[PDB]
Amino acid sequence: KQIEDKIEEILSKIYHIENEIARIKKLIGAIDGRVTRNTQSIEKNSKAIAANTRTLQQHSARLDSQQRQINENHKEMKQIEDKIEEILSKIYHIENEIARIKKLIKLH
Amino acid sequence: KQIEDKIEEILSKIYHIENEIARIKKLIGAIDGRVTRNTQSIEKNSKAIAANTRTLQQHSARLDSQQRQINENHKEMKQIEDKIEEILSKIYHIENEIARIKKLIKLH
Amino acid sequence: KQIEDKIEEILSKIYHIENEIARIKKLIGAIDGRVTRNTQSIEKNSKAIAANTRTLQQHSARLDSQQRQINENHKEMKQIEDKIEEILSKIYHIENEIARIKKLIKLH
Ligand SMILES: [Cl-]
Ligand SMILES: [Cl-]
Ligand SMILES: [Cl-]
Ligand SMILES: [Cl-]
Repeated sequence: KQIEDKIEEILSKIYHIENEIARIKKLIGAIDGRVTRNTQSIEKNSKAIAANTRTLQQHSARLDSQQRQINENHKEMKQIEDKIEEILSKIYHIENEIARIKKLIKLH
Repeated sequence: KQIEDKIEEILSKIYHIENEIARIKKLIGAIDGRVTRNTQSIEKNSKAIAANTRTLQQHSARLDSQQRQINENHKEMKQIEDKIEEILSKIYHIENEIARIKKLIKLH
Repeated sequence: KQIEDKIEEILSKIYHIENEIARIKKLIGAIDGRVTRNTQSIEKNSKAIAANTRTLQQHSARLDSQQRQINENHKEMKQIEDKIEEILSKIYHIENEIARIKKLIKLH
């Protein structure tokens, strides 16, 4: 009698337990799949970041080259300018020579 | 009798349950370690992305500067060209003066 | 008697089991929250990487344009230089004409 009441109490507990276990298992299966998906996406990200770092490095290399190019062009300009000064000097000298020639002719 | 048969049925259930519980615990321990690893890798990624964003910002700053440099060089050129025009003008004027001088000498 | 001893053994097992189940449930709840947080951070990362890739693409476009600009400026310079040569030639020719004029005047 009293033993049968105890056994009833025990059978119900076990029922409720088995049910918990099933639901726990479902929950765990769900999380497993979520985690794998996350582990997959992280790999994707890392791939995309390594890709980008390389592009950054290439761009850096291109910025350097360009800066050097610009410097050389800035210099070439200065050489050109220095050359123009010399030309202007010659031209003023020539203007003067022409004037002086004109004066000799005018006197004679 | 019948009670002993019930108790047998109960003991087996419990056995099978305890086994489930152990295997569930293993599964959960595994996922925990996977998750920590993922949480670690994500931090790595974020660090690498913040690193890259900064490089991007620095490059942007360098592109601006370079563009400004190029503009100034494009301008300096235009100044140089305008100066050359003036030189060519003077040179044609001089050529003309020389010709006219030659004519005076030829007449006399 | 012996049955009551068995039932005692069974009741304790169930107690210990229920406790395991609770603690398992807590553990699982914890991991769930960790995973969601990770899934959230990964999305953040992906957003930040797509953002950066676009910036990289824009920078590439700007490096191309700048390189083309620099090339044109390097060319314009060469045109300018070729023009200067011609000017210097004219100037030497003029110097010579002036000298020869001077000689005619000196003779007469
Ligand atoms: Cl995760
Ligand atoms: Cl990530
Ligand atoms: Cl330039
Ligand atoms: Cl990135």
